Amino acid sequence: IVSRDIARGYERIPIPCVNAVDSEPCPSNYKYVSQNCVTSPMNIDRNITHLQYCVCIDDCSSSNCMCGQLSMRCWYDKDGRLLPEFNMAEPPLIFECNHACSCWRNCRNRVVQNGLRARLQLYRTRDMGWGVRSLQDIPPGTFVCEYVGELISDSEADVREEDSYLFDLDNEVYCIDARFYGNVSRFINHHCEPNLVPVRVFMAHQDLRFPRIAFFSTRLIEAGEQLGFDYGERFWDIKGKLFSCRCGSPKCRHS
Amino acid sequence: ERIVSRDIARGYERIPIPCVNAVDSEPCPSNYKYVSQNCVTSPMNIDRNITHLQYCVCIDDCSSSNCMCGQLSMRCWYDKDGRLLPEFNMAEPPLIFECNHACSCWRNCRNRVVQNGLRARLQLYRTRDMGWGVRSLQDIPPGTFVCEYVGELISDSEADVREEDSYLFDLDNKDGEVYCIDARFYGNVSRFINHHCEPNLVPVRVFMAHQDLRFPRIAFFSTRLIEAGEQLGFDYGWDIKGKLFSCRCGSPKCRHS
Ligand SMILES: Nc1ncnc2c1ncn2[C@@H]1O[C@H](CSCC[C@H](N)C(=O)O)[C@@H](O)[C@H]1O
Ligand SMILES: Nc1ncnc2c1ncn2[C@@H]1O[C@H](CSCC[C@H](N)C(=O)O)[C@@H](O)[C@H]1O
Ligand SMILES: [Zn+2]
Ligand SMILES: [Zn+2]
Ligand SMILES: [Zn+2]
Ligand SMILES: [Zn+2]
Ligand SMILES: [Zn+2]
Ligand SMILES: [Zn+2]
Ligand SMILES: [Zn+2]
Ligand SMILES: [Zn+2]
Repeated sequence: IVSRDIARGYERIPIPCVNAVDSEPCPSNYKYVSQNCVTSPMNIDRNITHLQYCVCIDDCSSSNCMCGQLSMRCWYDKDGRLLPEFNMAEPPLIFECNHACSCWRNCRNRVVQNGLRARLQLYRTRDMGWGVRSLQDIPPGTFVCEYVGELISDSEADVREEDSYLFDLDNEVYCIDARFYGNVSRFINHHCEPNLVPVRVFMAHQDLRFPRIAFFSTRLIEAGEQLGFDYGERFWDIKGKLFSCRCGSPKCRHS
Repeated sequence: ERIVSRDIARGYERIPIPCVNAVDSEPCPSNYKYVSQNCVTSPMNIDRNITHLQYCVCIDDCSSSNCMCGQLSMRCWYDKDGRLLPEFNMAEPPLIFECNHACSCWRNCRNRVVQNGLRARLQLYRTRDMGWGVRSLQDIPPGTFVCEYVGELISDSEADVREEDSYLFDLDNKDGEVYCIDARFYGNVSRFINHHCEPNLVPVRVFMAHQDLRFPRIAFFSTRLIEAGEQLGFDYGWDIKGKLFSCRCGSPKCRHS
């Protein structure tokens, strides 16, 4: 146990680092931030009046939920999991309820905002360096963790030498560079049959340039499984020239 | 006794704050929006550049005097239970710099208190002769963080044109430019705290996740033991409003009676 909790206790649960392959110490070239941060001034519309909100007097589980309507439909169930209706292959924007809404803090449409609740562990992989794995069975359609880091412009992103920790938001483009600041997500490797899917979300602000990226389970993840998502194409078109996917799956497109 | 609301905070706080009425027939106040955190309507440019943060490199629980954060606040004024030391100057309180996400230390170090939230058992209640008030339901040790004064961030320009100024609080006194918190349209339990000439609460300026020195946050600490059932109060600032409203705190030394 090279680290008992890489998050210095900021998260709800501890995320320990372990190594039983090589003799590398707990990674420490970065700053663990549990929430997104900015260096450059990024003007985000935190005008409260500009918030779309709902006036529900239920637990926002009726279809009168404005917040639910904005997201086409409240996609959450009673256990805070996605409905089987949820389009995994082309996910919609989700608008969770916010401090502007009339409803209570425990209504159905508050999930990603509550934080990560899963048991994760940073561990050393045989062939990919560091990786993240669950220590517990994860039901399908469960919110695992948020992709968090630094907010940068496409301008800023192109001049960045190290681009291995980036994530394109909307296509003007903004980015998250998890290189210098990030959370557990920065250590998640790629996979061609992924058990994780990114979903764009809005909570306390609805500035549509700056969605937050939540990973949901695409299937059951068994305790001990390593997480993975599809990095996309720009990665494996250039970086694929140098590296190569070693997901170890029958349908590896970038082997 | 009518429990007119089981929790005025819709569960945003760590504990529920219920409203009760056992004097007149007024329903739970509702011309405002309970926000647990400070908000802005107008764009207020606050420096949330992470690199602009002063931070510490403690590897302890920030209880050594090497604590940069502690140094900035002259001294970590907190004890192990998160209460102020008896050394704390009640009559002239310093700026406090709590530890932030930039620091090297853990989230449970000594110098994180106001940031953790309100933990005490409070209750919005109807007073006989002051309208609404806030009351503790439990003994409060002296030097305990009670609640934060929270609302809308507005300029002195904006504040002067505001008709209703009963819910204001001056932050950055002079320094060329002054900002305010107007708890009128958005606020928390603090907006209901009445004045008192022998106050059991004191405001203390604090910095946590940002150190933009125009925009301190205002934390109330207990100046003494508050017994379960006592109403809270602080000294407002009467300067003008006192030109007809006469204080009914009901203390022997009421200066605005
Ligand atoms: N499925 C995969 N197969 C091979 N290399 C991968 C991979 N997913 C990520 N990587 C490598 O991971 C690098 C950094 S991103 C992930 C962090 C890295 N695993 C670490 O040890 O900290 C990339 O440069 C990429 O080459
Ligand atoms: N010591 C005091 N005696 C009487 N009224 C007071 C008081 N301190 C504050 N108030 C009243 O509190 C008003 C608004 S601020 C606090 C809210 C107030 N308790 C309410 O009835 O909602 C002031 O305008 C003033 O009239
Ligand atoms: Zn809701
Ligand atoms: Zn709703
Ligand atoms: Zn809502
Ligand atoms: Zn592959
Ligand atoms: Zn600290
Ligand atoms: Zn320190
Ligand atoms: Zn510190
Ligand atoms: Zn008085």
